[PDB]
Amino acid sequence: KHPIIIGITGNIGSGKSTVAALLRSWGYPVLDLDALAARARENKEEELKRLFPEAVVGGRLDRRALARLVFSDPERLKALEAVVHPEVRRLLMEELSRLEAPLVFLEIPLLFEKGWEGRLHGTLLVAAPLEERVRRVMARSGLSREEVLARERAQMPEEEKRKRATWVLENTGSLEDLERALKAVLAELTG
Repeated sequence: KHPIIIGITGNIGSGKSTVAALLRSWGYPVLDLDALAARARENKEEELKRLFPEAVVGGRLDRRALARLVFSDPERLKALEAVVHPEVRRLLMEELSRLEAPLVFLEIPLLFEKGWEGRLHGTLLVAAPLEERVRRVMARSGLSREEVLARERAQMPEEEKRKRATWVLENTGSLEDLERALKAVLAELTG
């Protein structure tokens, strides 16, 4: 039958990574759109190598340049997303094509900001205090914190994501966490 597709999202340092690992550990398919975005980029490389010559160094599309370029003027960013998002979904359905579970999860960072809401059957928002999130990230790149605070402001604020998500998961001790995802997952009878 048709599996209910749920989008899992959260902000910088929310730990949604942990949430998905837990759903995989509990045996649910959890596709990573980030990885697809990548494979897609590699797939439609030629198309991109022509849309952004400035990023092609020695026959190779430099992922660095591409992003410094793409994120320099909106027009371009929008032109790149016009090739990747279609391919991203072509592959997302390929993947779904090999599944038979009645419930699938999708790690879509930038879920709301990039208009995925209307593409899912529901959205699981993983939230946490900003302070705990910032610290949690500083333990990854230890990037000034102040730098982080500026990346955090790069996405749709959490309060806003919170106002429009179907379910919301907080954060403290893995035990409570293990419970909440257990409660949300229950509203969708799947085991």
